[PDB]
Amino acid sequence: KNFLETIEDMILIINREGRLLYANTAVPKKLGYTHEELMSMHILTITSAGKMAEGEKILAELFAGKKESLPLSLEKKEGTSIPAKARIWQGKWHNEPCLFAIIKDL
Amino acid sequence: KNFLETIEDMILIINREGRLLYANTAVPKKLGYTHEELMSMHILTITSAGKMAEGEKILAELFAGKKESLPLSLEKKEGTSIPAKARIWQGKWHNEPCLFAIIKDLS
Repeated sequence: KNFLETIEDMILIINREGRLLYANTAVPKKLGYTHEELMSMHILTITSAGKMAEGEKILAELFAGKKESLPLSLEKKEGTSIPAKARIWQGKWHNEPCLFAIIKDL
Repeated sequence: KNFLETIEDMILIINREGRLLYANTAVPKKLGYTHEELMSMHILTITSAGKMAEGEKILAELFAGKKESLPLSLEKKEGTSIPAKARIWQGKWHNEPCLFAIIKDLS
């Protein structure tokens, strides 16, 4: 519960459409964005801001199983990207398929 | 959370003493042990059955921050072991330092 809130690494619950169903204290902190904002943004905006189609294909793959991990570049509200690595797990949110991701800032 | 329960990989939350604060259906299911049983057991009983001392040291390092992942041999109630890979994160349950682990069955 208020648990994940205690992990230093960034954590996100993402739905099949790329929407953030959850994020913890760390994502806003490291990205400059706000919990209010993040909860309304699309994951592709933070990651494939330039390559929407590219990112969508990958997201689709993360939902299949093809990959469990991948490197990322997180553009902050500031504009500058921070390199990172994402570890993802499949789970369910409200009985609908979602991705559980624990991301490490490199 | 009720969420974690929905991940096929084994997730445990274990304290400084090696006790199992939390575990998901995945653990009982894959290890052949029960949640009741599981809550009383010590992590080393599952990871280091014949080597408590070397197992007690690794656990020591894990909290120190030494490693972020290590391979494992999970011993099933059956008595048999399964190769696993565990990724760990340092969290805190309510108040005290503990380890958050997501374990992949490497079968």
